Amino acid sequence: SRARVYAEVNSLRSREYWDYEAHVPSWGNQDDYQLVRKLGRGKYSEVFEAINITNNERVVVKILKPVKKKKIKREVKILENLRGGTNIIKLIDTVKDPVSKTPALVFEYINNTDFKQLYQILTDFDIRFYMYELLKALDYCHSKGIMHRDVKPHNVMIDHQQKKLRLIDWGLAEFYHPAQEYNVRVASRYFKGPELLVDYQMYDYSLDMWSLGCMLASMIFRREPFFHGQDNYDQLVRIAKVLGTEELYGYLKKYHIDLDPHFNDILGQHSRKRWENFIHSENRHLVSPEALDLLDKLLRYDHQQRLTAKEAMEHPYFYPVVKEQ
Ligand SMILES: O=C(O)c1ccc(Nc2nc(-c3ccc4ccccc4c3)cs2)cc1O
Repeated sequence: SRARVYAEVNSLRSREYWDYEAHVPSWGNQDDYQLVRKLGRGKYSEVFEAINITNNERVVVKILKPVKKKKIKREVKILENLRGGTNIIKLIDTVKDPVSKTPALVFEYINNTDFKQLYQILTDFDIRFYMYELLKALDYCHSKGIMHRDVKPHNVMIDHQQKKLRLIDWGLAEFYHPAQEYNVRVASRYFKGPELLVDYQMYDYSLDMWSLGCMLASMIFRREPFFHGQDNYDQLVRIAKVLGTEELYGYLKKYHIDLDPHFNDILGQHSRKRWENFIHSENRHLVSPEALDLLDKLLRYDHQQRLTAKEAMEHPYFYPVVKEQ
C-alpha cells in the first residue's frame, strides 16, 4: 500500500528530480569510442566493450534502440540521480552518433565473472560479502526514490578477482511515488515478487528485496534460479509450494487482491516448508541459522513485512563482513 521507508522522498525533492519526461540530456559524441566486442543484447539495447580513444579507457557502450524517448530519458535521469551511489554502475557519458543521433550510454567497465560459474565456487563469506555489497546499492537507490525492478544475477556484475560488484541495467527502473499504480510486467520471471504475479500494482521498493531474497536463496542453497517457474502462473505455484497457500491467501485478503481464476486449477494446497528442508551435503557449509533467519525475513509474501535493504544490511548474517570492513 505504501513503502515503510523513503516513501515520500521524491515528493520532498524538486520536481525536476523525478520528472524525467522533462529531462534534457547533454548528448556527447559517440565517435570518441571504439567498439571492441559485443558483450550482449537486450530487447531494446546492445552492449559493447569499447575504448575511449581520447584517454584509452576501457568502457561499456550500451546502444539504445531509440524508439522509446520517454524510456530513454527515464534511464538517463535515474542514472544521473544515482551517480556516485555505492556499487551502482557508473554512467560516464551520454552520447549520440553525431549523424544518426542514435543514443548510447557509456559505463565503467567491469571484468565480471559469469554468475553460473561464480555461484558454484562461492564460500560462506563470499556470499555474505557480495550480498552486503548489493544491499548497499539497493539501499542507495531506494533512498534516492528509485526502484530497480530487475534485480537478478545477470544484472549484478561481480569481478571476483578484484571483489567489485555493480548493479547494472536501470532500464526498467522507476521513481516511487506513494499510491502510484505501476506496471507489473517488470523483472525476470524467476525474480518477480508475488505482488507482480497476482497483479498488485501498488508495489514499492520491497519488490527489489524479494528479488534479492531469491538471489540469496540461490546462493546459499545452490539452486539457481531458486524458484524456477515455467510461466508466470507456475512461478506463483513454485513460490506457494515453499511459502504455503494459506499464507498466500492471507496476504491477498490483507490487501484486497483479486486472484486471477486461472490459478484455481494449479495452486493446490501446500503447507509452509521449513527452510532447513533445502539443506544437504552440497550446500551445508553455506547455510547457517543467521542465513536462514535473514532469508525467512526477505522471502515473505507481504511486501510490507519484508526487511528493507537497510534492515537486511543490519542483520547478524552480515556481522562478519562489517567486522572486516
Ligand atoms: O545496461 C547497463 O546498465 C549495463 C552496464 C554495464 C554492463 N557491463 C557488462 N556487461 C557484460 C555482459 C556480458 C554478457 C552478456 C550476455 C547477454 C546480455 C548481456 C551481457 C552483458 C559484461 S561487463 C552491461 C550493461 O548492460
